[PDB]
Amino acid sequence: GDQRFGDLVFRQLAPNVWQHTSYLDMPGFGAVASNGLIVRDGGRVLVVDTAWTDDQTAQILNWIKQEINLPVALAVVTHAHQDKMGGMDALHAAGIATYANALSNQLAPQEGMVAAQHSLTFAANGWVEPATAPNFGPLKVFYPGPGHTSDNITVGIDGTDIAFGGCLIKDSKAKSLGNLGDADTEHYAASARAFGAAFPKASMIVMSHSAPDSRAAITHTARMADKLR
Ligand SMILES: Cn1c(=O)cc(CP(=O)(O)O)c2ccc(N3CCCC3)cc21
Ligand SMILES: Cn1c(=O)cc(CP(=O)(O)O)c2ccc(N3CCCC3)cc21
Ligand SMILES: [Zn+2]
Ligand SMILES: [Zn+2]
Repeated sequence: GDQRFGDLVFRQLAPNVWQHTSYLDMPGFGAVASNGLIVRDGGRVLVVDTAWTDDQTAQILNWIKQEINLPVALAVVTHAHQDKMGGMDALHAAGIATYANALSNQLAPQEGMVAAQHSLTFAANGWVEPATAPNFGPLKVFYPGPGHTSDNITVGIDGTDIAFGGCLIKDSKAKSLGNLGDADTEHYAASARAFGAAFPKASMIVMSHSAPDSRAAITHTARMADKLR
């Protein structure tokens, strides 16, 4: 069920949830996938992560207009790297309210990214403070601790068995933890397990750069990360 639209792919995961996929040519790697989510909540649409670029992100909004034809209320981004935040200006151009971890907004300018308009803060138990994430509805946002990056956040969709760990979680067949340049190797394993414990009923774990996987993706990530302590 891959639906093509311009240079992006959309896959329905649940009645009100789609995966968006965009591609960037990376030296030595070919055309690399980056995934995010689109959630319909009543008369509005919510987006998790931008595409790699503004032009790709504008495509996501065009697909939404064509397939759903409801306004995009807000977008949240999972960390300050090009794959998840590279299209922030396309959301601003569209008048969409944007949210990121406060640390993601602090890091974004130096990473050559546009900061979100709103900063998220987190309770002691990792769950987003609702006063910083107003109107999020079925989007449940969780800071699991540092891993792929210090700012990485994760999201579950209430009324579904879907959770998304962004770049924190690797696929169950991965041979690498990937980008360790900005990673917290001492805390990585605990952060991966904290994500699994936050969404214990999630059976469909959306991957950052590959097709959806099982909870084995969380287990495999944490076991690889245990090796770096
Ligand atoms: C090279 N590179 C980069 O320079 C940057 C990314 C983005 P992030 O650090 O994963 O946020 C990247 C993402 C995926 C990726 N591939 C996945 C399968 C093979 C390589 C490469 C990436
Ligand atoms: C190899 N690899 C991979 O196999 C996978 C990733 C993506 P993730 O970090 O696991 O989400 C990846 C990301 C960045 C990267 N490098 C950036 C500079 C050189 C390579 C490599 C990655
Ligand atoms: Zn990243
Ligand atoms: Zn990644």
